[PDB]
Amino acid sequence: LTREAYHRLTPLPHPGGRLFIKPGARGYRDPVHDLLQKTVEPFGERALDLNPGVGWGSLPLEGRMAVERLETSRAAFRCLTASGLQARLALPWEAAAGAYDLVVLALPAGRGTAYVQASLVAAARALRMGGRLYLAGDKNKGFERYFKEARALLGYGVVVRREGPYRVALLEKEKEAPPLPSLWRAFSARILGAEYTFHHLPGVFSAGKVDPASLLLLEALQERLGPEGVRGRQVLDLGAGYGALTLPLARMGAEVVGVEDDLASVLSLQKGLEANALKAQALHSDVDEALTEEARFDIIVTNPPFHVGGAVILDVAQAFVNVAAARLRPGGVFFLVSNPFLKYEPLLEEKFGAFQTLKVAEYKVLFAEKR
Ligand SMILES: C[S@@+](CC[C@H](N)C(=O)[O-])C[C@H]1O[C@@H](n2cnc3c(N)ncnc32)[C@H](O)[C@@H]1O
Repeated sequence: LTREAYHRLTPLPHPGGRLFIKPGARGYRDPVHDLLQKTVEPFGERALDLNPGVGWGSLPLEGRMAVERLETSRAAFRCLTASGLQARLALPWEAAAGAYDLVVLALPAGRGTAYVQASLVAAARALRMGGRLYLAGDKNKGFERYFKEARALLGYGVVVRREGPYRVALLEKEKEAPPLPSLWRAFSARILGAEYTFHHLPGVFSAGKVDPASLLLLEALQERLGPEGVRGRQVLDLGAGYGALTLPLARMGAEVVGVEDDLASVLSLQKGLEANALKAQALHSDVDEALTEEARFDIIVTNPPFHVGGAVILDVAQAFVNVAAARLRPGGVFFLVSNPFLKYEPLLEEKFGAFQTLKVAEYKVLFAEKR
């Protein structure tokens, strides 16, 4: 896709209306959300959707109930807003307690057990006594385990729709919700001779340890540019996460801007910067959406997202490369790290004209220079 195509919001028809989608936004052609859309019915007056994506799953409630939506993805919030659907940039556990009659939760299984648990408890806390939860998921991705936990938190629960491995259950709050679990985790790492303490919320990439690919990128970067090669330079970190690249580059004296689509990750980066007495801009952004049109950089770095066991480069990851080429000044440089067999080489050749391979073992570090 072109940059404009990546960032474009496209409305698709459904009976009575339209819904905006875009590349990089969850909840489109997603069987879990599709099953919710076929199943959810109004109950009471106030509903809360804790993982809406583009908003298809809970859409049947719109215009029949008051619906609030809490969403961590900037890309998804762009879509919801374009669709005229009320939505807030918010973590699931930021939901008001005891304020809702109905909650809708497509299980965020891809973000892991702790994130799902925090979402389940947030759902339980959000409901008034006697309120109900629509819980949807995939038996291949923890549905039975998470449904069992929801039943323990809430009370009576029953499957109300099934299609292949996909499930929607309906549950009733019959008991008091517990307190939120502890959400913050910290760990310390020595990177290129300096000590860092990273801080993060549930669901982030590489919780609890610095990703070996990210370390490899930093090693290749310091080898290529020197320990002083980053000082005073403007750096863009595409997909900054909790700051595995951002913090060291800041410490090395770069002027760093991190862009990150996931709110939980943005807050994680902010806490790490503070705890380590480092300054950088930690932006909640769908790729470079938060940047001015004119912003350019001397160095761009990325450990892009990837589909686990996938063989195909993700739309977001392809956009990272396109944006990198467009956002570099003449003579600026790009570092990208990936799994060894992802086909980034032709993409770099197309957007930059040439590329180099700085490292290749467990991961490959690719390099390109803006002409
Ligand atoms: C492989 S992780 C790397 C995180 C961090 N830079 C590191 O090296 O540990 C890729 C990051 O890209 C982020 N991401 C996914 N889609 C994005 C998008 N549309 N815009 C910006 N960041 C995105 C993810 O949430 C994740 O934090």
